[PDB]
Amino acid sequence: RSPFESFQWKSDIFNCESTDIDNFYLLLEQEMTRLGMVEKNLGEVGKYKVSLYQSPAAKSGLPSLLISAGFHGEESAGPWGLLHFLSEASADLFERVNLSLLPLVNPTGFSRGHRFNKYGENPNRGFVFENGKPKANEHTSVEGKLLLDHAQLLIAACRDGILTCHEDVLSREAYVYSFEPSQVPGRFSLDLRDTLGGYFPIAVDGEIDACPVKDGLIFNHFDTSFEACLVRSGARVGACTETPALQNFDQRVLANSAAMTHFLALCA
Ligand SMILES: [Zn+2]
Repeated sequence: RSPFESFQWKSDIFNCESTDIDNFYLLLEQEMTRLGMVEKNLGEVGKYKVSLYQSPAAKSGLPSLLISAGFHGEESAGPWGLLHFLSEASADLFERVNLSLLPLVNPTGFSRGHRFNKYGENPNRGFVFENGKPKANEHTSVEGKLLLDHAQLLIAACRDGILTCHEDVLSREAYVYSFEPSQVPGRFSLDLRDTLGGYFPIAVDGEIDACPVKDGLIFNHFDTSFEACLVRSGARVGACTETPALQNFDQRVLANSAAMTHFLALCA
């Protein structure tokens, strides 16, 4: 499917269109302000800021975990899923974890309902790991460059876990890419897979790219994506969940919220 094809859904959970970025930010601000989270602006893309939000007064006894969403503008259940999750959270959460968020990496694609940003770039690629260091290549987008410029901040934010919430518009079946320092998947991988399995049928088999999925899982597959790069940079575990964008939008929002919840429980 074309990376400029526009996808839009109605959510009765939020009573709005999935591309309603103005409403998205209004609720995001309210939830961030209620939680006491600190904004760290990384830069701008087409008039929108791309910001990292962080829980205040991080403690070294707690794990530092990063949840990111909205690298691809048509995968809007990720960002709205994050809003859902936050609406159900209290500042008490920050006693269990040092949470950092990238709630919407690709705002220009998100307001248009399409995968690429409005400049025809793919914000989720071009993160190469060379000479023991994260680096850009010719595919790194404006957003990726902003993320790479803050590589040290982001590695620190996700040393104990990186979850990125994606969606697959070509799929009716859920699946998850995971990274664990093991030849075989463990509870981390299997629990996320099962959480999605509670909302959707699972990608029992096939291949996404040259990558085989078995029982909803793609394990330790390294590419030039933000997640793989951060895991190579030192993120102890990583997961990129894929909810199926051919299913009901609010189910995806709830699935994305459940996965974030489970991710935090598994890593805390
Ligand atoms: Zn994606």
